[PDB]
Amino acid sequence: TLRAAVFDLDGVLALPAVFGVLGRTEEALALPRGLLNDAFQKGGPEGATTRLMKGEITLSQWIPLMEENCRKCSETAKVCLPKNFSIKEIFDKAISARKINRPMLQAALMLRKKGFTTAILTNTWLDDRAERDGLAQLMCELKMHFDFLIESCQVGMVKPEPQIYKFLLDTLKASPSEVVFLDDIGANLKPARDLGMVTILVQDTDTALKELEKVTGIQLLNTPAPLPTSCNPSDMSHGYVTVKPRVRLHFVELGSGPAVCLCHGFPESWYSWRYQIPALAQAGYRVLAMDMKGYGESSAPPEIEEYCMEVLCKEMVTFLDKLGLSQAVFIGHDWGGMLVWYMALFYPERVRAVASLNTPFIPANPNMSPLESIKANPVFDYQLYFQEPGVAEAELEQNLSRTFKSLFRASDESVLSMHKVCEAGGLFVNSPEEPSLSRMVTEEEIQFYVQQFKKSGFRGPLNWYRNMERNWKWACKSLGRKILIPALMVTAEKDFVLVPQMSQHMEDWIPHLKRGHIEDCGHWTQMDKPTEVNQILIKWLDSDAR
Amino acid sequence: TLRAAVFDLDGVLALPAVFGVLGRTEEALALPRGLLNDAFQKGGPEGATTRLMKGEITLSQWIPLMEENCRKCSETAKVCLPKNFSIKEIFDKAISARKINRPMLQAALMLRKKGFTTAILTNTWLDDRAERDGLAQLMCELKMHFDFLIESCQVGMVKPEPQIYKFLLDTLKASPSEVVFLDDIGANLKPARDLGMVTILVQDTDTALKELEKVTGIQLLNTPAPLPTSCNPSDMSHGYVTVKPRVRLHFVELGSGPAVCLCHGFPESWYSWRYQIPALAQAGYRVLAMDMKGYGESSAPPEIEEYCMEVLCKEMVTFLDKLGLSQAVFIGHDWGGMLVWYMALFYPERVRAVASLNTPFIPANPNMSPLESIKANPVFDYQLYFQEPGVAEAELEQNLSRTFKSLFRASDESVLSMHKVCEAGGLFVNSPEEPSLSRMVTEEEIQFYVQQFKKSGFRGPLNWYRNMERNWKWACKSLGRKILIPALMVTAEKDFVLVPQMSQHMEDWIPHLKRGHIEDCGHWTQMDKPTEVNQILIKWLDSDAR
Ligand SMILES: Cc1ccc2c(c1)SCC(=O)N2
Ligand SMILES: Cc1ccc2c(c1)SCC(=O)N2
Repeated sequence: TLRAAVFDLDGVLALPAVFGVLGRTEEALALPRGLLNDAFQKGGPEGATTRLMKGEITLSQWIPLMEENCRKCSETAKVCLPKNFSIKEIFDKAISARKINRPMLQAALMLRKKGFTTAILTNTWLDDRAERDGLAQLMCELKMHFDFLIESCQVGMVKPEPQIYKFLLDTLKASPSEVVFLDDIGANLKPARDLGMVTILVQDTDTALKELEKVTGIQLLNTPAPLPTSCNPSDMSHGYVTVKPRVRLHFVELGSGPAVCLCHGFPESWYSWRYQIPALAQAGYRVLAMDMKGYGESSAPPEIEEYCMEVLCKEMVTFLDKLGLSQAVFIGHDWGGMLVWYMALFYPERVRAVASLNTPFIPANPNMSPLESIKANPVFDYQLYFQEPGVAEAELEQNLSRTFKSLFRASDESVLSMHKVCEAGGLFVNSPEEPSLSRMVTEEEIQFYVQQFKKSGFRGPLNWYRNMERNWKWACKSLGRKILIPALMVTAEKDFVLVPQMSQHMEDWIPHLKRGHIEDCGHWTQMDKPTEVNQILIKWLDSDAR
Repeated sequence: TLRAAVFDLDGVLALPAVFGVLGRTEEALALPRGLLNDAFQKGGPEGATTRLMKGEITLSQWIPLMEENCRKCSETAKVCLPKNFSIKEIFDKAISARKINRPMLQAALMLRKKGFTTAILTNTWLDDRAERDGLAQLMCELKMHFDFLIESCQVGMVKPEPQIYKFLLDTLKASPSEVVFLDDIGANLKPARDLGMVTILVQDTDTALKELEKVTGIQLLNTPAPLPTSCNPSDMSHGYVTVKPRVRLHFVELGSGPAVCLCHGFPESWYSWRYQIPALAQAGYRVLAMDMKGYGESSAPPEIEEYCMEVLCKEMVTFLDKLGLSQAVFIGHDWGGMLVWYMALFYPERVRAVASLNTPFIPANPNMSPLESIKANPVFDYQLYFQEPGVAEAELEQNLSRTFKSLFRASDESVLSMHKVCEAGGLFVNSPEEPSLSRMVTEEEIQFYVQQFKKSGFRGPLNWYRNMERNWKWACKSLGRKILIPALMVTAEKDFVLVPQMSQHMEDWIPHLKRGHIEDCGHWTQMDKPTEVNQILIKWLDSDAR
């Protein structure tokens, strides 16, 4: 019975194969068929290419050796190589054109999700070319999805030498009959078969995956669309910045490029952005996913006034100062979305661009008390229930697992009616003791939130709602301003509190506002519709924040 | 007696003043004298500029109001504004041309170093222009050097209104006679004087500083060249990455731009790069200053083999993987310098560029044992003393303050002769019990190293020297390679162990090697000659790593 799957890189996990560009070049330049492929393999196990593949020499040292082999091959074939013939140019173009074979990667992801140990076994080189970063990026993206990456140039062994196969088996800690081995080179497949491994000769991906699903008994072809890559908290880089004597802010950091600061809502975590963090980093951004003040590993002082927007915004500016960032793009959801609009209004020089999920920008009404304003909308009743210190803390902290399971539900699963909460005497008074698990979350993800909230509970988080008057007075100072930096508003069709229509007048304050809209999406945008959030945010970042 | 100094931004800490470009524009366009300056101040306290300076409106909203004022002023003066007249272009150019007034900043730094509370008090605006990042960067650099930054647009008060002066005094927690106030606008200086503050009208910097040093009694002009900005550990962003189950790596992070990974030597810390971190970040780089394995907040497993180059390099690759970085420029010193050459040889695709301070690249000799090789050079005797587990730990851990004070000394201060250490029976056997403090370090900096080493001591650090055979076998695999990625070798004239001549054959292995050389510099390069290290590294990064 199979428990391990091994994939080659060239022509398997990455296409078009770098091999076959030698063939493609021969055709375009009308060179004798196989001339370049022959110069490539010249000298066989003692040749320059084997030395390269074993890590004896680097790719830049190999280039002139390949050029000498091409000359010797053309001389024997009694032909001439063109005037501007360059091995470097040919290989630069082939490497740059080779991209991840997405359905092969998805199949490897599914097998690993089912308990398989997965590995990449590849004949590759030490890349010291000026354009090596492209291949470094491809390898980084691919490797994270596998248990092991075995590279010929690092192990000093090459396929089809029998030793690399014994080395593979030793690293997998598996007997050969327990292994599926996928390769596009028949000669490299032979020693694995000889050892008793299941082998698949990959020509076209679909046929290879049909063979792969038949032998494993796992559906790999025609599957439902997978969710984006999530985060394993223990595999993240965790950052900590003291913004003032008693306040430290924690964040998770991934990627390179323009800084993108993600600001969660209530009662959430940096982890609410788990589906966005890998996607935004892969899109070419340096992601900083915060634990907002009062949450997770960030400090949670008890005083109400520590959570007014003016103080929270000043602390986020200090956070940027201490990290040495002149700007960040700020993306927020729920309370985080309110904070990001205030960052845009009060600190535009520090905000590269601003985006909000669900939370609209509604200017303060200077002729009405914020308390009156909340009372005017029945769906805001939960905010009145949150006012009295201790009442909501008691209900939310009583049973953490029940709190998160009752809250984190898709539009067609909810049991919480945020209107008439005060009258009912609680958020969960008509909710079960043991809620069913929403299709949006796993038991493990719920337990992560439970563990995070065991540190500080709900006082700090609820305090975000307890500064209405203070926030109103501060917001009134901005009533003559417009938001003129790049801005995105993302509405969720089925958020029954932060309804899309509440955003209808935003263009009066943000004339250049761009929009996104997610159908069949509830309040928990990031986890409800992660694929669609990622598509909207990446498209907007690439056009407006780059 | 004075205890606080307050500086204006425009025309004081930053030059040329944005004011006076209105005058400069009038002259270049042959407009009536003062036309632009009049449109700028139109309506006085009720005018558009005061509204801008109080934060009522943003700079982008103010631009067309200034354009309307210019039209009204030209109409009254019976003149016409040119065809391509643009307030936006004029202000973009003026803001971009304004740079920090370095001697004014140095004077503020010296006063603060002497116990003064320093502040910037400025009439400024909320900048939402597409090019706002330039001013955001300038403000970030300046603000870090002061106790307070008071901006008119954030406080809703403007100079010369008497309220902003009372607000200044309240924030300084000082009586007016205790305050020096420097401004380039005489009208803005008047309320401070009226309150009893010492005031200086800044026209040219030299005269202003003569006035400033006369009134404070502190030398500010003609001073010795200051050291670069250092790091306060508690003000840094601290990052933590688990690279394998029992190993976490700690780093300090500052700046945006290409990742630059700094790798310290023995027995050091991320803090040994304290003078480089702010300078490299200000130069446009994202600095990652490591605590190498075995040090500070990084894990220190006891096993010797956890510290061989192959494992240390694999862990640094995993560190990059977990942070989502396809590459970093690697800069190392002493053992860190040896590691960075090995990163360049084994993982060129992950190394953007490589630089070493003091440590030369010497290929492994496959015909001589590494033990024999160390024995051949008398200055390497300390490495033999470090071999026996427990001997050097006992001597180095006996008195931490004595260890760091004996080690960290300039070339003209040393008491340690690294030849005949085994014979003498120790590194400090002819060193005092209470060494004098080197001119390179403060007591506080020594105590930081003492506190860091209290966690794990010297086992992990000494283990870096205990893998000679393992490192030799691994290095022999790279004997057919050349380092062909961008590389810099920095020699220190007076390092008597890592002598400059030991680097003489490096071009045979690194043909495109660039060099730097520091005269009158001992082993502790970064702290011995920080200004010169910063100049060499920034020049090289900007030409070879950008
Ligand atoms: C805290 C919170 C705020 C708004 C919400 C929810 C929860 S779920 C129900 C919903 O649609 N909106
Ligand atoms: C650990 C260490 C290595 C080399 C050194 C020193 C210290 S100080 C004396 C010197 O010049 N070289």
